[PDB]
Amino acid sequence: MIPRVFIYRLPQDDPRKNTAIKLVRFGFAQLVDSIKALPSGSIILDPTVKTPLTPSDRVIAESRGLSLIDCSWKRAVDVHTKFIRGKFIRRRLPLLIAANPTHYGKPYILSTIEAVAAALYIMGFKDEAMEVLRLYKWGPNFIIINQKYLERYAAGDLSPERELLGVDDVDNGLEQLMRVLTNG
Ligand SMILES: C[Se@@+](CC[C@H](N)C(=O)O)C[C@H]1O[C@@H](n2cnc3c(N)ncnc32)[C@H](O)[C@@H]1O
Repeated sequence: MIPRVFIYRLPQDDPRKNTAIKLVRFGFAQLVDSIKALPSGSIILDPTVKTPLTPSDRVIAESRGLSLIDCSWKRAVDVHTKFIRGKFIRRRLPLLIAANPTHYGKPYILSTIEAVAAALYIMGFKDEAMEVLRLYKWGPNFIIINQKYLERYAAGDLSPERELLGVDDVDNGLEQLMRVLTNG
């Protein structure tokens, strides 16, 4: 049974190409009208923090829910750093490769729907993750190209990250991947 997913969306991009709108349209998640309306004590996905999501976070997702902010990647750092404090259990995703047509093959920077599916998979909701990904023709391939990493991540093993990113200093590497989008 899929955990309850809640999304606050910054209405910036055109919604016909936004993956969060599609999640909501099919009932995998529900939109809320503000960040304050997101459930307190829930897991919130947050690419700006250094603490990776682990399988044991499942217990929180089941009981409080899973929250996300949908915005442009150009605004993502500013939004997450300035508007969510204390209210949530903030977790980045472990390092994964994007499968969407825009950023295919590139690390860490995922679409909202890929992030939701990754979170679900890691927390043991593999069937739900696939149901979500099947909303796009390229969706299931996200698990395929990340299969070896996801298997370790779902088993609580984060050792793939340094080899995949190719740096010991993962923190700096992640900060730079996002800096590229912030400044471009
Ligand atoms: C900035 Se949003 C851009 C949406 C895109 N135009 C689309 O239509 O799907 C992607 C959101 O997905 C989650 N997310 C993505 N990657 C990660 C990550 N690596 N760690 C943690 N969370 C991640 C964050 O909630 C993001 O805010």
